[PDB]
Amino acid sequence: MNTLGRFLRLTTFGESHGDVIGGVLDGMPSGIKIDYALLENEMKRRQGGRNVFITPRKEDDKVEITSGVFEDFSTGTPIGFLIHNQRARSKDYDNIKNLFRPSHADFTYFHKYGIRDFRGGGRSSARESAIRVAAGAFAKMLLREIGIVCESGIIEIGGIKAKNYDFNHALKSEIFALDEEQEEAQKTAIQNAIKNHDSIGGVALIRARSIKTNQKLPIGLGQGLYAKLDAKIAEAMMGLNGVKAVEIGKGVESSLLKGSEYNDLMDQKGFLSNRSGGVLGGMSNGEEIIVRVHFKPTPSIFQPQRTIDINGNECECLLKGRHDPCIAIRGSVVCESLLALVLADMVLLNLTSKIEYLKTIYNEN
Amino acid sequence: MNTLGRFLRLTTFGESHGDVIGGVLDGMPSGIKIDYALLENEMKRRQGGRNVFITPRKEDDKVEITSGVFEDFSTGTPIGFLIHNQRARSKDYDNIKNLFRPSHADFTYFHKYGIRDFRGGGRSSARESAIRVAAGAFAKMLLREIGIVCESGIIEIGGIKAKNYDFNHALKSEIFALDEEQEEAQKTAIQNAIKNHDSIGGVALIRARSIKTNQKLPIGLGQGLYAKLDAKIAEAMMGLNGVKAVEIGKGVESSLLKGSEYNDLMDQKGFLSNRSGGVLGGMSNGEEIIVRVHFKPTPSIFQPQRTIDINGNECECLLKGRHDPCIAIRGSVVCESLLALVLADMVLLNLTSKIEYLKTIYNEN
Amino acid sequence: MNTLGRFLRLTTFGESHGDVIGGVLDGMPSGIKIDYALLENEMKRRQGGRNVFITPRKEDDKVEITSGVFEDFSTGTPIGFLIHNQRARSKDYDNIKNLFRPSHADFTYFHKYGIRDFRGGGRSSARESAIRVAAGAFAKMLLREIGIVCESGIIEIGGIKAKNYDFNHALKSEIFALDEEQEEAQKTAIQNAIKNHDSIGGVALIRARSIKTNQKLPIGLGQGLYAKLDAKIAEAMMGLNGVKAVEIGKGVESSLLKGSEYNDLMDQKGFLSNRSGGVLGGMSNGEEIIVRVHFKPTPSIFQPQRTIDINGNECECLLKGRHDPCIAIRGSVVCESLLALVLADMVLLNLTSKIEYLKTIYNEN
Amino acid sequence: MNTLGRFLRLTTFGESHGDVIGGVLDGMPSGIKIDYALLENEMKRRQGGRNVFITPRKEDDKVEITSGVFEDFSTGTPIGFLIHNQRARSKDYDNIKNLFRPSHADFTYFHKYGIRDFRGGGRSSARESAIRVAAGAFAKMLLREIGIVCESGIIEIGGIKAKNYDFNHALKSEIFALDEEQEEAQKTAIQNAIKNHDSIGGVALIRARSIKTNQKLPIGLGQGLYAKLDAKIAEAMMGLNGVKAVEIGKGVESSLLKGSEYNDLMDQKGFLSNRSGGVLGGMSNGEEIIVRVHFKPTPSIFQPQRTIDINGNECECLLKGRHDPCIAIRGSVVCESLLALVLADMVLLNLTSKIEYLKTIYNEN
Ligand SMILES: Cc1cc2nc3c(=O)[nH]c(=O)nc-3n(C[C@H](O)[C@H](O)[C@H](O)COP(=O)(O)O)c2cc1C
Ligand SMILES: Cc1cc2nc3c(=O)[nH]c(=O)nc-3n(C[C@H](O)[C@H](O)[C@H](O)COP(=O)(O)O)c2cc1C
Ligand SMILES: Cc1cc2nc3c(=O)[nH]c(=O)nc-3n(C[C@H](O)[C@H](O)[C@H](O)COP(=O)(O)O)c2cc1C
Ligand SMILES: Cc1cc2nc3c(=O)[nH]c(=O)nc-3n(C[C@H](O)[C@H](O)[C@H](O)COP(=O)(O)O)c2cc1C
Repeated sequence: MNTLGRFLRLTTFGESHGDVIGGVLDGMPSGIKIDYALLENEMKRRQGGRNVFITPRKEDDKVEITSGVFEDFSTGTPIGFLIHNQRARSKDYDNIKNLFRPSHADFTYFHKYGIRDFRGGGRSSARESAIRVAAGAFAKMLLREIGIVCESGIIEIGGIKAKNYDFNHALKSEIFALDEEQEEAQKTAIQNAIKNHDSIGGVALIRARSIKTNQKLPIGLGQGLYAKLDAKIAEAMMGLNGVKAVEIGKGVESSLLKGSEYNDLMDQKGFLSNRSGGVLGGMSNGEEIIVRVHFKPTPSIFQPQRTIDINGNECECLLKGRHDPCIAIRGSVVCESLLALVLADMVLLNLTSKIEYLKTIYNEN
Repeated sequence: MNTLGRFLRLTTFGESHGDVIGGVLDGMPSGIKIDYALLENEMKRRQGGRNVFITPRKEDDKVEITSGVFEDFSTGTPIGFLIHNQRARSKDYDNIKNLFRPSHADFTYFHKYGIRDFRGGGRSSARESAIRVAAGAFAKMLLREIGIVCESGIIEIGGIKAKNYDFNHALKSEIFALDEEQEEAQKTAIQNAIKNHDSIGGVALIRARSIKTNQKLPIGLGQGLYAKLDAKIAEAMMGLNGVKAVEIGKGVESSLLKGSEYNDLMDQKGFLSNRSGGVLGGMSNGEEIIVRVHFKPTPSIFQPQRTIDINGNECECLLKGRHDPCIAIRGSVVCESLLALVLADMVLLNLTSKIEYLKTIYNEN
Repeated sequence: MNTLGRFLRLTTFGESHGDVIGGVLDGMPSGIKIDYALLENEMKRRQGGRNVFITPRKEDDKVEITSGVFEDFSTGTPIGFLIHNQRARSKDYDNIKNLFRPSHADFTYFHKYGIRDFRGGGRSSARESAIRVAAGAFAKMLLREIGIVCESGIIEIGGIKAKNYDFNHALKSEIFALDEEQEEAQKTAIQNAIKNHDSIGGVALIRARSIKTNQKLPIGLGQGLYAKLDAKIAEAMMGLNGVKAVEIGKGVESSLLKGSEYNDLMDQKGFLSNRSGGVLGGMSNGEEIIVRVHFKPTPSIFQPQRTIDINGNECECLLKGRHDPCIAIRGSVVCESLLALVLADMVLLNLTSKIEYLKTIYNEN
Repeated sequence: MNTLGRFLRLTTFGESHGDVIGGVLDGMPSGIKIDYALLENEMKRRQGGRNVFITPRKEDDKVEITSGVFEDFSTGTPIGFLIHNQRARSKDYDNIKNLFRPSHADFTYFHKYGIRDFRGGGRSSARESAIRVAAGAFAKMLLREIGIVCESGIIEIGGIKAKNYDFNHALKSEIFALDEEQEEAQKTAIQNAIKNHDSIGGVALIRARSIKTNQKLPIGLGQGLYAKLDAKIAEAMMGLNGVKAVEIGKGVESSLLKGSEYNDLMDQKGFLSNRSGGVLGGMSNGEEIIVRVHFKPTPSIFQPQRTIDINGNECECLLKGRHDPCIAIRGSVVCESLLALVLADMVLLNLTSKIEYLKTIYNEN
């Protein structure tokens, strides 16, 4: 299944080893101003966005919109887009690429499809993230039209947890750290990983909120029993390579509380304590949507790992070269994009809820 | 969305306060013997978790299969079923019917649809769970045809964690406890909650394994990038009311490991470890599928509560009659049913993976 | 696939030979008053309502709504319903339940699923049509809210065609004849069929229009390239048992015209002609939607027919008893219901087309 | 909706005015040899059958496969492809491009999305058709693996009907004529159209048949009640620009016949006739699948037509230059491609029909 979403549907060209990757976003309402600045910046953030960098022009990826846009506005038809990349021949980063690399999908792909494909280029992921982030930017454009914003950051790296949260600080942080007081410790954990040719796990925090201060998000986003808002958020997040757990609000701490301790209350607007994480009974309750995504440490490490080959014979896996020491960092940005895509889809699906909605659109126009 | 699944599709009649709830399971291959005993037992286990400790009643819900079955075998057409329940004459065990109880979707439903609905009967959920378990039994029947089995149990209640897991023991446990050494402490936690008219959270462990002792599950279950096995398991589980987090394999503990520690190595025939939880790259890798589901404490408890009504005014929540002290217990069984439904859907979808599959079915027959 | 529709989704219990058939319609907006009189009348019309009848009460099938309705208004959740058919004794009408009846689904079901299972009792159709007409009544309630009405009638029987169309006259006609001038000839063809223990084909005309005189239907109903309005109308109609052809507007006669003769010109108020049949570019153009559905003659006829049994041996098929001499008559009503369902689905899907629809509903209502 | 299909899913970039169009075919089983010659010839045929042509690798066409293929074999992942066109310097044909061309989608797109975009390049048409024909080539590759072939030809042009059908002859005919004895007269109709700056309609005949030694197609293709084979063929064909009617088998002639005249009898050797057109009860019965598609005359004609502009001001539409005099000709090839896509999808969906299928792939593995 290469499509994400129900009304707002993102479909991808899938995994490939070519110089061009593509995707198409179907379901965008017409009349949405295309924010090229946003699209470009999203693509920049996807690349870790550290301290020093060169003009992305002659550097990396560029998003080419092939359809769905006219004079800088969405037309309402499918928005197709391509992303070109790859330059300069590499080395190897792997000897006989005929074995199953630990924690990689090589093993499952081989058995499900039987074809000995697999090649370099950051393998499975990486490419897809580009498509997801590009698509996420359009979803963000849609959400802004109704005052909704999505943000994220890193709350934990190698077990070093953030105590306070500053999303603005995460933005200009080399590791998107939300706690400047824990940032250095987190960075040191990363440096040690690179030093020992290893990798560490991390936890990303994603949030959705109304742009207006103390203004609540729409109440009721989520569709029926099998398309609940938290269920779809979990689906998108868990579907991200490297993700092994997803929490909503209080999450795993919820199982440790008593009703008297937990149990939220109301008044006339939106709840106070956000233990629900913005989702109650499968639907948005108006509070900020809080999501925690747990990433396992990066699979590829410059160390000798025992494994087997396509024939089944025991062999050694030694992946030379530099590798991402913590995928949670780049993963946080992708999770942010996915939340935008899910939320935008729900905003559109919700338009069908009350007959008054139909009357206002059809009988008053 | 009242349908779960892609090929094996479960559709529900949705929330209903009448005497009958219906559902239909579409996509069952023909020729599967209908295990009435299994279905009956599953429905029995569903109740286990409230007023049914060693000597559980049975004078409840009767399942009527209205189609899709002929001579005790699936015909290949939709299996429609009706579940008849309820009895006696409602007295108390509740309060006003013009208020959205504390931490209830009743609030969200009003904003989404704007209708003064709702009543008693455990608000809902419990009803849909009957549909899920019934459908789950059929899914289990299909899975058995290819040697797959799904099991579950309680690994944690009120922060009291199980150390060793015995699914055999959980079956005959009043609280489905997987660890007999921690069972008494877990029960006491519930006892105190009941005595205090409170409630506590819990964690269910669900797993799938190949029936044949020392056998592997099919490798490659999971579809494309947007219908990965872990993503779909997460979608189903998080969609259960009360669930705030879902873990696969090492789960939330994965973000605290290093690559050298996490990576599952391979020997001669199989992986040396299963931190992946049976899912690698979004596809089953043959090892046991491990899922952890976290339930927050039950909202409605005898203890007086507060929140809001339908007009954002004031009201009382003195809900007479006892209330479920731990939804995780009955929730574990539903999670087991959902895993069966997801896996069975995936088993059907995987038949399309290799051309040799089509040739075998069309040309070698 | 037991579900019809994208958002307004009708799911059926499928084929069965029990005393109860069910279905569920999801996607209905909340706040729609349930017109019970309309529902009852639709069920009455489905029976081909001919000369002389009695109170539909104790006579035949009655629709039981089990969910989705509160205080005579849709709740926005799934509307599940059950229909009860025969009960008091029976008669005969059968033969050798081991052979494939010519022009019946017997052969294909046998090969696709294998399981024999084939008796009498209207085999299929009759039941499913009931589910479609009941569901269609709800769709008609939705359409009425935005001023749209669907109607139908018989324009041909045995090649005897109508010249003028009077839908009011069709409602009171024993054969739903649209042209009273050809009605007697059409009725005679039917009488000859009965006399000769044979059947005859027919053609139904289905139309959708605005209830307010000459006002245009919404323009733009239909979705993207692969869910066009004429495409979905064709899918729904051709899917009806006995249908061999579907035409939109000028239909088959379109291929006989020159561009100058076919092209519908326009003036400020709208189109000057409607050869397009209300659908242009796969979307409603505001004019009346015109559909023609061609039915093959009824399969069951009381005449010896050469066929084979499940063992492959030649045998005689002789279906004793009376049979529907012209399925197009009852079919016309089902087609009317199907058009209502497709259009209502399209009315809901169209809500996401323009950003101003979202802004109006979220930033202002 | 920019996706066609349930499992073998074709998603398109949608309408665009750029020099690049794209699509992705998801669901292809792995291990299918990519027939580049087939793909290339298919792209050739979609442009017509002129006796005088220029060698490929130039002018147009050329499908760039970006993913889903490895060493000329399908990988089982999505097959994304791109099609390029347009260069420098052209003819002309353009004047006041802000009005609604009669019989074109201009009017509905404007009302549905409110954005004017209808530019040149034939508006699109050929654009989408290139995506469908390309995708159809892959579908044909799949189908060939189990002995299924799809063929097509023109049976009527401007009212001139073919009496005999020779598909081999259609392949080499300039207008894909199935009856060489009527071809000259059919060409004359087109000639007269061009001369008069007009256009004419036509009818395409599409057929699917088995090349297997039993000469029979698989029996049982088609899914449940709402995804029947004839329903999906009708959906695909009617969704094609210019199509106003679709017939299966005896089609519109079916309604003029009596049951005794229509019913397809059987004997030891199988069906004695095929008025059903190879689809019975919504499923393939093994006989050849017969489809007739009726096209309205080409919308664009070099003649004065009264219409209005996007603002409502009445004006004259005069489309200068030459135009396709009969879109039915190129349309026939697209119809062939669409039948292949639908059949291939059905071939995959049918794999879940019998439990014996699952057992053979999972237990005998
Ligand atoms: C008496 C009672 C029984 C419940 N039964 C179940 C159950 O069997 N399974 C489950 O997952 N949740 C169950 N719930 C949870 C409700 O479906 C619902 O989640 C809750 O009332 C609202 O809290 P939440 O929407 O924040 O989860 C139950 C709750 C109560 C109060
Ligand atoms: C060098 C390298 C780069 C990676 N890039 C990303 C990335 O950008 N985003 C992401 O979410 N995961 C990324 N991953 C994670 C892998 O896609 C994933 O861990 C692996 O293929 C399968 O993990 P799973 O079995 O848990 O699904 C990367 C892994 C490696 C080794
Ligand atoms: C006695 C009789 C009654 C029928 N009733 C209906 C009906 O009410 N509506 C309908 O659309 N088809 C009706 N049919 C049509 C059959 O369901 C259908 O022809 C058959 O199962 C499959 O043929 P098909 O390939 O044309 O669908 C009826 C057929 C017979 C023989
Ligand atoms: C110059 C011209 C070329 C066309 N080319 C094709 C073609 O190659 N294949 C096709 O199926 N339709 C083709 N069409 C049909 C149009 O896409 C279509 O008839 C019309 O613009 C939209 O109205 P309709 O979709 O309701 O028929 C063509 C039309 C014109 C005017």
